[PDB]
Amino acid sequence: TELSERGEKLPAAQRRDMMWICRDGDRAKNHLLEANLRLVVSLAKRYTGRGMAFLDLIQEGNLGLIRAVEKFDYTKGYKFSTYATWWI
DNA sequence: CGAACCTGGTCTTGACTCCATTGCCGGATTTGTATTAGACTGGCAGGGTTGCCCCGAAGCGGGCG
Repeated sequence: TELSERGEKLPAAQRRDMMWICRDGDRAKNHLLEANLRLVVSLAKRYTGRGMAFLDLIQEGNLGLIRAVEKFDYTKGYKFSTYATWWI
């Protein structure tokens, strides 16, 4: 995005693997969200029975899981559920 | 016989009062958003009941290419 405007006609290999990494990041993000959907379901099974329906609670948990996978850090050496339970 | 008078109003001038009406201003309360790092990973859940009728769809016996 920086080198698109006012930038450079990059080499073909550099632009091609730049697009490869740009696709791989979104593939990994979709893979991580689809991995932890089950954790969202297992947490949201207990807030039912009052007011809201079950599937709306599942969807709001999914949105919180989106925020948790956006703000998750790996260098703190903790597991992902430890951080994601707060946001969910 | 005229004449004051006395009193309906008709109206104005000037001072006074008084309360809306914004306008800041300082603070109070109200409302919205962001962030919490050990690990946690696929629901509880509640019932099955009539009678009659119409009609549309699934499936099976039965011949056929």
